[PDB]
Amino acid sequence: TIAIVDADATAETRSLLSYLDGVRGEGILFGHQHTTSFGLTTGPTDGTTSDVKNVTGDFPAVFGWDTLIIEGNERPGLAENTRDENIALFADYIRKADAIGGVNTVSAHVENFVTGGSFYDTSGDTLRAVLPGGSHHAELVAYLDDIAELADASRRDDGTLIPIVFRPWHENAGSWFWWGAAYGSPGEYQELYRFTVEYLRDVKGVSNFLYAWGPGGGFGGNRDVYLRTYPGDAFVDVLGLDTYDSTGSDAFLAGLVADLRMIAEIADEKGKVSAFTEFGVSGGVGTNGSSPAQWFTKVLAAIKADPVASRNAYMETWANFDAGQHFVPVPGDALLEDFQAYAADPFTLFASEVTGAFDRTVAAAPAQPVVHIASPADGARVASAPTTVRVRVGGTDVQSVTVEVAQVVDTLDLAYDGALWWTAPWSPYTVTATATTAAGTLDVTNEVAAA
Ligand SMILES: OC[C@H]1O[C@@H](O[C@H]2[C@H](O)[C@H](O)[C@H](O[C@H]3[C@H](O)[C@H](O)[C@H](O)O[C@@H]3CO)O[C@@H]2CO)[C@@H](O)[C@@H](O)[C@@H]1O
Ligand SMILES: C[As](C)(=O)[O-]
Repeated sequence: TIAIVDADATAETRSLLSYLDGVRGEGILFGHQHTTSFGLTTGPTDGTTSDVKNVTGDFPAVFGWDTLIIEGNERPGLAENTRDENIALFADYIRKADAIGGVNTVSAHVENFVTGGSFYDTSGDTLRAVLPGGSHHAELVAYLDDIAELADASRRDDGTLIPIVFRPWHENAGSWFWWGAAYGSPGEYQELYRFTVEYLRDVKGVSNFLYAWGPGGGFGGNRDVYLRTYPGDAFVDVLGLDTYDSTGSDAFLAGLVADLRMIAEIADEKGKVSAFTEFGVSGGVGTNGSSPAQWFTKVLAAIKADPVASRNAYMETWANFDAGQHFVPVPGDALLEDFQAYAADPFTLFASEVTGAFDRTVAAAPAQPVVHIASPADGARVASAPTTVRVRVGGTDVQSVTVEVAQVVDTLDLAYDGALWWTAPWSPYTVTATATTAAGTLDVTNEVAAA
């Protein structure tokens, strides 16, 4: 019995969460983004060749992907293709990866619905326009639906659902993405993540997803800051950390070891998994990147040297798009030899070293009851116009749900919308939801503001 966000996950899925946690401290799986769809020594990709495979002799233990594929921006996705065809290619690649014997992970550099721009376009107030009751909520819904398609298409020839570690809205601590810190409060972010998990799990029925959350990096091991964004235990399976450096300095390494041992502790206390979700030399290790001396081994040495910092399930460096930008060395790059040294290290696990990750027999503890106010989210500013207060109570049968706007200015009696939320009209500081549930009385409080 293990704690998994989706209490109804498939056998293999639960098996993976079980594997990923047991592996911590024993060996770290090396992952590579677009490892068989983007290469420099492979030639035209097709989902079977990989630069890692060509320089190290084995595929990474983890294959990384991104929703950009569906968008048609990252192969095998193609601009021409309809999203429905790209989804088919993505699933095919996910199949070949699993066939190779690897573990699949997926990130989402979601397009800026509001402006038509990319994830790097941080204008349009897209974060808030996408949240429950948002002016572009439907767009996000539509996007998540395509993600549900992908979840379902990811099956073995026997029809068995391939487990996928979903890592949505990453690095929100920074502001280089429209869903970052400068565009929403910790609370607004949380509702964004939570609605994501609930829509896919509860509304779409996905059952082969382990949800991952990684705010960023460079926390100096500060639990407080790190967690400020945490969606909460009933929404996260994997606690991540994203950190790139290009100095190999001891200072860098010290900080990295601090963040790694932190997430590891939080993970242990919470009975969840922790991993180095993203890592690598800044700007890559190619033409436009940098070749810090023995960077790869210096980092491994740093990770192993610490008993706690090493209790992280995997570490994935980024894509090998081209010469200027690629994170895994190829003939000609200075770090090529060091990266091989790192691969040959007994502590780094690769595809062929992965065994007993899906055939395990584990039970998912019962989903824990939870209740949050989807709107208005915590730390959000409320408009004078009438708005709908929506509460979500999960993991138990709800008899009733009440809300109290204090400052007590109002008292609302909510009603289930038959699909996800308990709602009610509110024509405007403290919104407190109380739900009389089968698991007892659950209450929650969001704090907002008028204009
Ligand atoms: O423009 C045509 C060119 O597009 C390439 O694919 C792009 C992606 O569409 C996307 O822009 C991606 O963004 C990267 C970003 O550059 C950086 O690496 C960041 O760390 O991660 C994001 C996404 O993971 O960059 C790639 C390539 O740079 C590809 O389809 C080319 O074949 C095509 O000609
Ligand atoms: C490589 As990135 C933009 O996901 O940190």
